[PDB]
Amino acid sequence: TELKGALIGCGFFAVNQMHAWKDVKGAGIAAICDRDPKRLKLVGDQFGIERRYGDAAALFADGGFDFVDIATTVQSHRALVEMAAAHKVPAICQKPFAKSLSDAKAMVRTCENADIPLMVHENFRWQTPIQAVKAVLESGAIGEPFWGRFSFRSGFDVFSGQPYLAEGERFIIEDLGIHTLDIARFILGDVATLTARTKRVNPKIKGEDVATILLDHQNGATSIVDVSYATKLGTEPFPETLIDIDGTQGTIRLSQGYRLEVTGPNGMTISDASPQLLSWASRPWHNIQESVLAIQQHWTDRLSSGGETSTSGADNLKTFALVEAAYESAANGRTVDIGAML
Amino acid sequence: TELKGALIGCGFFAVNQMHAWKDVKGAGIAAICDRDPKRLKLVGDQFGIERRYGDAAALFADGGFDFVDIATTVQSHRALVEMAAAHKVPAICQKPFAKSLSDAKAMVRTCENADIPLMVHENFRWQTPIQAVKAVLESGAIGEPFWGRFSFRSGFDVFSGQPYLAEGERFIIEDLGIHTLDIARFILGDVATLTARTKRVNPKIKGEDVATILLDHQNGATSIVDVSYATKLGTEPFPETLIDIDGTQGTIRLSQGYRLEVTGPNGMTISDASPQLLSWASRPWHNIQESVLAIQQHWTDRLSSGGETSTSGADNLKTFALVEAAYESAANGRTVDIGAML
Ligand SMILES: NC(=O)c1ccc[n+]([C@@H]2O[C@H](COP(=O)([O-])OP(=O)(O)OC[C@H]3O[C@@H](n4cnc5c(N)ncnc54)[C@H](O)[C@@H]3O)[C@@H](O)[C@H]2O)c1
Ligand SMILES: NC(=O)c1ccc[n+]([C@@H]2O[C@H](COP(=O)([O-])OP(=O)(O)OC[C@H]3O[C@@H](n4cnc5c(N)ncnc54)[C@H](O)[C@@H]3O)[C@@H](O)[C@H]2O)c1
Ligand SMILES: [Mg+2]
Ligand SMILES: [Mg+2]
Repeated sequence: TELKGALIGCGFFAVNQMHAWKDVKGAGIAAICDRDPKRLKLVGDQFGIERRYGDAAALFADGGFDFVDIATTVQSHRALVEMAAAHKVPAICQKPFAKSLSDAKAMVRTCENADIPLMVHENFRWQTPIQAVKAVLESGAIGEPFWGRFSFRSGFDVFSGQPYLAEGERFIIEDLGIHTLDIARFILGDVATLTARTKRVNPKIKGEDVATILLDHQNGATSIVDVSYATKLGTEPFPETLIDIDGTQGTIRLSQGYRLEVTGPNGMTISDASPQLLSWASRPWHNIQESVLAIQQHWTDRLSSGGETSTSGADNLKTFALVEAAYESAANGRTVDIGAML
Repeated sequence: TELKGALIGCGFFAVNQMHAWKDVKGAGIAAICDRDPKRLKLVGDQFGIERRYGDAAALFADGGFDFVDIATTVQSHRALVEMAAAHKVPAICQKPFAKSLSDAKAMVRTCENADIPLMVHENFRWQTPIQAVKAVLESGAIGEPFWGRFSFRSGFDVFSGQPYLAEGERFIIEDLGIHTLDIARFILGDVATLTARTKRVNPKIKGEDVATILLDHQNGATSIVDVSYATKLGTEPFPETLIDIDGTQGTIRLSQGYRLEVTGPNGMTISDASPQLLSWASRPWHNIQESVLAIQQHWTDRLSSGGETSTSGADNLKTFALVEAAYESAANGRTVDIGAML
């Protein structure tokens, strides 16, 4: 009784998704699809997949899978989610959700009308350390949260591993900040208003590589989301998100090296919140790679129980709005209203 | 020959100024003034000052001093500076400079018109660790700065040492934020626009005790100034201002315990930017206390040479505007133009 999945987009990151599908219990991959025959062969051979397609339409016409995992680039997300809805196939879609908030909304409305589950593969909130911060905060250990910082500052050459990122007129917020904004929603709740600034430092890219964002949360909390790929430190933190939360009765400080510090009324604890290094994982991306298992296992459990997933399409609109709002704000110079976009 | 100072306002912080005046070379205190005779007697007896005045008008009528050190609370600042200008006595004025930017400008104008120096006693930038950040950045070690964070988050009970701070409609930006803003100007230069948010967490004060401020610096740098007196940490950092600066070729990290990490094209340097401990100083105020001597020696040196001071009245208008702009931004939710205010 394993769920049979089809994966569409056998790119670099899909390799991680395929390994994790292997580990996931109650689901496995019965078919793959990619436009590039060399990627289709590499992944099909690596993972022992007999069913191989050069195009998604043909895959969907043949059928015989219970869900679809869409790990293509953003251009094809809307069409592939629409094809899944039309064939009543529950769907997972990689980030970014779509090219616009407008496209993402329509994709959500189509999967609601087809009565199928739609999950965005937004895995940063599923990292072990981020989950731990969530659990501490939910316990009431530090009372009500009023302030936060969510920070990802790196000097890591990500432009080798994928050199199209150096090409877009937009870069760090769409590629990385999207995750940091999602973490900030996950911890501190939905955002009412957003103000952002962006800067290009690296002479060799088109897009912005520094973004500083100020979030007014609906629950009254204020937070800072700062991201950078132009930050040159003496020990490289890639790809760790560092988090500070202040509450009425204490603080949470998740610092470099997965160190989790919690001060409350009953003193102060320090714990290790680092990931399990999986058999197929690789330092220092083992953080991100564990989260792939966590989120796919979450999808699979929720597909059996019939519950809404945590980064459902509907939920992810509220993250996606913050990406579009930040680009709008940085160009305008203006604070953007989030509720008026949704 | 030693310059003779008169100090006006023999309150809790003036005690530090009087110790420091002793240690200053080329200057000493020859008269004191306080409206409260208990304080006049306590400070007069502690420092062996024979000339003692119940009111500043009579002090200025007798004369016999080359400069005046105004350590009163804000209400009386403008009058006392005006009295100093009319009597052609060079003046030091405590922060906050005045009640409004408007009063502050009039104070600058009267001192200019009377051809007397006027310095705001703004001592945080004269702290050894802050000076060391400045020196590192000016040496070129990390390239052009593009981003900064200036942070003072504490749970220290400042309300005991001075109970009026609990009373006012405003608190943390006027009292402390003013310093953090000055440091941000000192390191990253003058500010073009400002956006600010405030909150009251502590249920036993009337004023705001949390503020988060986003600065667009004239030179294109972005910074966060974030201050809190409702942050409960495992180690109390009071009263350290923690600083992060990202540049095009490196980074500066001034972290708790006065540790200074600098990374550049060569590698990483770690230094100890701890303050000295003067003979009369007490932990944990010793850093602030050292900076009192530094700024008062700076005054004395500049008065003797003919030069202008670093935190002059003219200069401090650009710090003070940020305070006033922050309260305005926080009320309207609007970004505020600093250039327009000056
Ligand atoms: N933390 C994360 O979850 C994470 C990490 C990296 C990348 N991503 C995201 O995952 C997605 C894929 O990233 P990647 O780095 O693997 O890109 P990639 O270019 O390596 O992979 C995309 C693959 O999809 C194929 N493809 C494109 N359009 C297609 C279509 N219409 N039908 C079938 N196949 C198609 C391409 O041939 C390619 O092999 C992107 O949206 C990216 O933003 C997410
Ligand atoms: N880091 C710093 O530089 C620092 C630290 C603490 C306080 N301060 C500033 O120093 C100032 C004083 O703070 P404080 O805590 O010492 O206040 P305080 O209330 O302890 O002292 C003020 C004194 O001035 C007297 N006074 C008031 N008006 C007067 C007048 N017209 N003439 C003569 N005396 C008068 C009062 O009787 C009192 O003794 C404030 O403006 C505060 O912002 C600066
Ligand atoms: Mg499996
Ligand atoms: Mg002396």
